[PDB]
Amino acid sequence: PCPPTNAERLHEFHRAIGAATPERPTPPPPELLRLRQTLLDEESAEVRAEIDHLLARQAAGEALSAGDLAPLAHELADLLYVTYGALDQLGIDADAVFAEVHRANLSKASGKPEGWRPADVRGVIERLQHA
Amino acid sequence: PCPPTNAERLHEFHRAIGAATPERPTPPPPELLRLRQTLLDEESAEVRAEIDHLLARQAAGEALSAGDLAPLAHELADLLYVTYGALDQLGIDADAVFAEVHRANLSKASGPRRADGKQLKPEGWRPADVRGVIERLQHA
Ligand SMILES: O=c1ccn([C@H]2C[C@H](O)[C@@H](COP(=O)(O)NP(=O)(O)OP(=O)(O)O)O2)c(=O)[nH]1
Ligand SMILES: [Mg+2]
Ligand SMILES: [Mg+2]
Ligand SMILES: [Mg+2]
Repeated sequence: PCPPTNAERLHEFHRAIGAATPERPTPPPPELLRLRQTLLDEESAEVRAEIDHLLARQAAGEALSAGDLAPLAHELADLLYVTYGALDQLGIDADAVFAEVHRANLSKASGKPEGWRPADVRGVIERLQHA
Repeated sequence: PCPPTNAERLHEFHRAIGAATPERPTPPPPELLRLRQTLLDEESAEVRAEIDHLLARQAAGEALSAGDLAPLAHELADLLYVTYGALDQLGIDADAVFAEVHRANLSKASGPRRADGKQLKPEGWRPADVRGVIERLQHA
């Protein structure tokens, strides 16, 4: 009926490979955070490589097609994957946090407007521990 | 009637700031590539800073509560925001690309693990075909 969100996809992935994936916000052991840092560094370095390749081809006068974006699109999705993966392994619903960051950002795009409240992610962590 | 995805939220944001973005994959100018990279680096460094700080408190012997995770969760959401931001400015359906990367990643389940926990690829694993997703999106 409705496809899963990318965050729920990460929960399915971690369940399938036997990786920790708690239901509610859970303080992690150091080994988890180190790995999440390592995955983030690997995939952001691959994103950077594809942007450089595209910049170099443009500098040599190449006319990029839509097909030429496939490697960059692949790596930006890998970055999403490891970014969602960090939140999932922390037991933190990424959609709930994103929805609050988006509400703040979108709200700030009016006028910094009157009564603008920044993102309250701590309050999101609280509401997530009671559901 | 399916609720909005986070990729669809970025299209709403870019529209609301009048920088509205293409609906189909669209090669970008160089300045747009360099701008997205800057935003990636800035939020990546903010995420790296929060990870280092939680690791430093744990190393120091301090016990994290769930509420201690909010600065890191916040920066991880920011990094999603500018990563989805880049795909939207390229006219590329992030959800369509992600679904194909996800399919490829589920097939890794029988493979070994690296010492640090990273899932590695089983024998005969086949990569995602994101070129196929771009071609699909481009000819919609
Ligand atoms: O433990 C893992 C392993 C992989 N992944 C996902 C993230 C990303 O979608 C992809 C990255 O895994 P690899 O680094 O093994 N493959 P990649 O496509 O990045 O090729 P390479 O790293 O060799 O350039 O698999 C996880 O989420 N957790
Ligand atoms: Mg990799
Ligand atoms: Mg990659
Ligand atoms: Mg930030």
